[PDB]
Amino acid sequence: MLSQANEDFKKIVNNIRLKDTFDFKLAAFPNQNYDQLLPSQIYKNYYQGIEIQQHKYQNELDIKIINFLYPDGDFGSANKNGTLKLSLMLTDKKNNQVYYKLLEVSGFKSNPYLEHHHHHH
Repeated sequence: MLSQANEDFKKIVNNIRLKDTFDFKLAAFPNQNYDQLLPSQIYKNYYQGIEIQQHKYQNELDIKIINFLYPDGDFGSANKNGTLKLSLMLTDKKNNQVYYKLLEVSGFKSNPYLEHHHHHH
């Protein structure tokens, strides 16, 4: 019930989600849906531009997407787990500083038992 504690501030940052906290949009994909767009395809837009639709107390933390990363793994596996790390830089509205936070998200693609594809022998 009403809590502006140090843990809550950081909790807001670690509880940022591409549906709960911000609905994003890619410059080349104006009608994009993160529940179908492939990881490598979304990544192609980080220089072209990304739009942020806010939902949380953004007067406290600024949401800016830097780029899209994997869980320290191969792009091949990326198709089986279908998860990306959203690299966001939270700029202080009250200190003008900047904090970095990776967000482990899913929904793009998922081949759990459908990955046995070989390029060659």
